[PDB]
Amino acid sequence: ASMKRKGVELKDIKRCLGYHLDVSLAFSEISVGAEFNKDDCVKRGEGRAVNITSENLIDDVVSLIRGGTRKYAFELKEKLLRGTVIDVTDFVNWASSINDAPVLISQKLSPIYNLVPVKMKNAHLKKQNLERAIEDYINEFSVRKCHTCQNGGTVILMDGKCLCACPFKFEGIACEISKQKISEGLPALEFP
Amino acid sequence: SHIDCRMSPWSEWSQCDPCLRQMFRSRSIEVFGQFNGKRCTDAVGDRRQCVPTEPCEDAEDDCGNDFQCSTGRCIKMRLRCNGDNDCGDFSDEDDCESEPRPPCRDRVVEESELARTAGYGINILGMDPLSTPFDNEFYNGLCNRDRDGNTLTYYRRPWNVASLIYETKGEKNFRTEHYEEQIEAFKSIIQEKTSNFNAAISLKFTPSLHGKGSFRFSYSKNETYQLFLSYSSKKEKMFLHVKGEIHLGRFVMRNRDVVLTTTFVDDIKALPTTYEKGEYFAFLETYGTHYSSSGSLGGLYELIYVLDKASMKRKGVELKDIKRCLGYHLDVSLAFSEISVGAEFNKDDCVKRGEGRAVNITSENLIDDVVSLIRGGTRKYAFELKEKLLRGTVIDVTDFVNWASSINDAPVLISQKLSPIYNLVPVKMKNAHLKKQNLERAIEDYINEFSVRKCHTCQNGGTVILMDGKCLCACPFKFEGIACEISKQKISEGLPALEFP
Ligand SMILES: *[C@@H]1O[C@H](CO)[C@@H](O[C@@H]2O[C@H](CO)[C@@H](O)[C@H](O)[C@H]2NC(C)=O)[C@H](O)[C@H]1NC(C)=O
Ligand SMILES: *[C@@H]1O[C@H](CO)[C@@H](O[C@@H]2O[C@H](CO)[C@@H](O)[C@H](O)[C@H]2NC(C)=O)[C@H](O)[C@H]1NC(C)=O
Ligand SMILES: *[C@@H]1O[C@H](CO)[C@@H](O)[C@H](O)[C@H]1NC(C)=O
Ligand SMILES: *[C@@H]1O[C@H](CO)[C@@H](O)[C@H](O)[C@H]1NC(C)=O
Repeated sequence: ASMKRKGVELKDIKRCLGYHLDVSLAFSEISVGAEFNKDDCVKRGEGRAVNITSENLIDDVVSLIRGGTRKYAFELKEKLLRGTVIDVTDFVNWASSINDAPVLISQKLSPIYNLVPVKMKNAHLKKQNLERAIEDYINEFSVRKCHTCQNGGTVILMDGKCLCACPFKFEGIACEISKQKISEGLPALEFP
Repeated sequence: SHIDCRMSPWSEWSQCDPCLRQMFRSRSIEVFGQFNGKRCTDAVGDRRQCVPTEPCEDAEDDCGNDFQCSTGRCIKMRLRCNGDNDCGDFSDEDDCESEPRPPCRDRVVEESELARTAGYGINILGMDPLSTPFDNEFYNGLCNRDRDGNTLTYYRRPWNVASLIYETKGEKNFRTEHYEEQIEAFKSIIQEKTSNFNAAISLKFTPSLHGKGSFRFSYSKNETYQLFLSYSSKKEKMFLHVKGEIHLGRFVMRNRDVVLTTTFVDDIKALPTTYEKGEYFAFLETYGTHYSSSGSLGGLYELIYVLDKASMKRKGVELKDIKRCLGYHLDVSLAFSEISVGAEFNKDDCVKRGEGRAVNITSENLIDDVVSLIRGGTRKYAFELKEKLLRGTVIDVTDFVNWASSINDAPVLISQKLSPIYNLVPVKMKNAHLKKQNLERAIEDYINEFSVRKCHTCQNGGTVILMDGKCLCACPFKFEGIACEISKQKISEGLPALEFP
């Protein structure tokens, strides 16, 4: 983001006045003269300039990886992040490493109370009891019951701490302070 | 301010405990001291020997069920000579008349340096978690397989630990931003004035008689004024924070039906029941305030640094010039028949004025703050990552694998689910219930007794901390140190006075 604003003002005024008075009177042997001249000029000047530039930049990078042995996994991570040169053997090493140690990708889900063994002591009543328990668990505490953050900050819940992820252009906790304050300008005369 | 510690409110002597043989002279903490004055770490509590007067008939029987151990615990159903280590190395295996029947035939390696030590006593007002307040080696019956992990190896899960996962979760974030501010102002003012005057009059008379006279007068004046003013200021700010964690494993301690260690059991057995805050405050610092219901082995690292820029420029120029001049001419000539009279008077006077003023003042301010931290793994591979991360700009591929292996060798807590201690006390004990509510009141009085809430507030919004009595306040970046009194930003001083010598 960038912003540029320019304003220039110039003012000049000149005003002048001119006056001439001449009177001459003549007797037979009498002579009278008079000469009055007036001159006055006035000049005015004013100048104004405004030059204000503003620029804003925002960058966010995130990345993650998982699976395989610790040696071959992070060897791919170091060369992937701003490496720009991917190898042919490192991917085969990563494949062998993840063959040695895989991890979950996609998971189809199923409730636990359907897994309880049948024809047990009190299987059925315990089944519906654990169903009510899991319902009360999933509807008891979550982001739904916590408080909403500011500026549309996505609220998370990490073991009691009900923090909210604030957007990029905004500052941290509680999303209160903006972090973008319109530049302040004071054209006042310096005191000392 | 040399703030002293008003920290001696004394209480009355309570009744002597006959079984414990201790007295309860009580006390309380009131004032810490926010400034560099007298530090006061005086602990609350006092003990005294007392002659017991009650017969102390209350005692803990040996569970009336089965073979008593050498420390106070009991076999439930199968804690006999079956390779089940509960009390000591050979304490439970003291005498074995039957054959040493192994509990499990498969080869399962013991939990080496892993979450086996799952007990943690983190202090919400203190620091990093504590050690295990309970025994975590005891197991009840048939081995529960833990067929998971990086390599092909089988670990054991104790009966006290309800669950343990080997999920190698890992995430990290990045962020950055930019702020920009600029202002400029130009001003120019000019004035011009000119004044001129004329005055000429002549008089002559001739009707011998003759007369002649002439007056002349002039005037000159101009005053030019000039003004110039300029203003400029620029500001820039950059703030960003990043963090990453390498999760190793997660465990969830079983809440109830929990076995305890001999030392903690002995401490709970030798424990008062008349609300002895003095001994309870010691027990709290000894075994933490509340234990961990679930932890997260691994390690995290994060680096932050901050940038701030400020600039100011002010310019003012003034020029003043004035010229004024005067002119006068007088000439009179008189003529007789043979008589001649003359007169000539001339006057000239000019005046000039000059003045100049200039103002040129530049100011610039910069603020930078950088912080970073790391933990976990062996000391060799951990700080080898730290040196190359800090301003290295070239991350290796092998160093991260070395860090992964190092943190696999030695992990550390990342996320910790919390649980109060008074829920961990064993049930059906001597005075378990009353001791339970007593320790609950004790932990409540601990968490509400001394904290930043009771200390004094700092200045300029300085975040106040408490590090073992010293109630210091973290002052902002643009401000100076302790007590946040001196600003550290003083408006530049300017003196245009004439030099004395
Ligand atoms: C406002 O004034 C600044 C003065 O820095 C202008 O930036 C350029 O500055 C250089 C050197 O100072 C001059 O040689 C250029 O002529 C200036 N550019 C222009 C277009 O005059 C800036 O461009 C001006 N305008 C704004 C909106 O900031
Ligand atoms: C005030 O005066 C200083 C004088 O240093 C100005 O800085 C520049 O200085 C160099 C060498 O001294 C001159 O050649 C430049 O002409 C000066 N700049 C300008 C714009 O005249 C400074 O810029 C002046 N103004 C302020 C606000 O400090
Ligand atoms: C006198 O008159 C002339 C001509 O009008 C003018 O230019 C001048 O300013 C006047 N004043 C003087 C010479 O002081
Ligand atoms: C005003 O007088 C000053 C003094 O020398 C001169 O430099 C300037 O040119 C004069 N201005 C006008 C408009 O006559």
